[PDB]
Amino acid sequence: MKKVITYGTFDLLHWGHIKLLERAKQLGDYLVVAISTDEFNLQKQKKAYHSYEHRKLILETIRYVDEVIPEKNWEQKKQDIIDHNIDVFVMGDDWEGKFDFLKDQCEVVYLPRTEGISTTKIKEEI
Amino acid sequence: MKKVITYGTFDLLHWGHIKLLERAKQLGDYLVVAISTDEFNLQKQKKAYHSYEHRKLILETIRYVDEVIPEKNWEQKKQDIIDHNIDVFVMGDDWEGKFDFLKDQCEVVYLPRTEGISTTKIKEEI
Ligand SMILES: Nc1ccn([C@@H]2O[C@H](COP(=O)(O)OP(=O)(O)OP(=O)(O)O)[C@@H](O)[C@H]2O)c(=O)n1
Ligand SMILES: Nc1ccn([C@@H]2O[C@H](COP(=O)(O)OP(=O)(O)OP(=O)(O)O)[C@@H](O)[C@H]2O)c(=O)n1
Repeated sequence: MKKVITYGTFDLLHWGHIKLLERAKQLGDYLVVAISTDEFNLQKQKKAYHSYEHRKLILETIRYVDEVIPEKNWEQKKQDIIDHNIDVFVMGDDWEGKFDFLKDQCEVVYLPRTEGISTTKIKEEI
Repeated sequence: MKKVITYGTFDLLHWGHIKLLERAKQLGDYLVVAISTDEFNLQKQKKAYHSYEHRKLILETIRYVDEVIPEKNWEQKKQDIIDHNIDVFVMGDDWEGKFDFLKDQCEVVYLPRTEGISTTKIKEEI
């Protein structure tokens, strides 16, 4: 079984998020999404409209998502790859090159973001 | 096959929408969701943040949803029930009694809304 992992907040779920999940899932057989907890968001001074419990709840109903785990800090990535036996690590290309140190443990793939949509723009346009 | 139908806008998808979809699906084997088109929304003077195409796209990825059709006007309900061979019609209880005339064609069920969450509150709190 080829396991894939990706990290993010997924606060006001939009089509850009969906396209990412779609493409990440097609890189394996099982997709795990690690999402920022509310404590971690506070550390990043990036408050999410929806709580961790609600963001997880909604993510768990998306066809592409197999499992959702909490992202509590910046450092947990290497152990997650080990703990969950991850074969593919996927991130948006705005992180291009940042996680190349994980390549000795799994395949690292940077997918281009979907243009014209993001959670802050939604908030700014409201 | 017991088919279910429900109508709505499903603009900024939240846990209240998810719980409705979950409960509606458990009333049958197949769930069809009719969502307001942007033209109908203009007619209702209730503009959605996300377009019809993006609202449909996101709804189609929810595990509970089997099919998504366009809701173009207020009068289409009886023909939809005929056209899609609907057995169960589900609406929020805030519509309790408004569609009781469809009872000679199928079962009509009003489910209680989820408290503390709605698309306007999200918009108001942003
Ligand atoms: N238009 C977009 C928006 C997000 N993503 C991807 O979604 C994943 C995580 O989602 P998130 O960061 O929560 O969405 P954003 O809209 O980028 O959130 P924000 O605008 O608040 O930074 C990232 O891999 C990001 O590249 C994407 O591919 N295309
Ligand atoms: N907290 C909520 C919000 C919506 N719904 C149900 O979702 C369906 C349609 O969703 P929608 O009306 O688009 O969501 P709202 O949050 O009610 O959007 P708005 O505040 O603009 O009316 C309705 O049958 C409604 O009862 C619900 O059960 N609980």
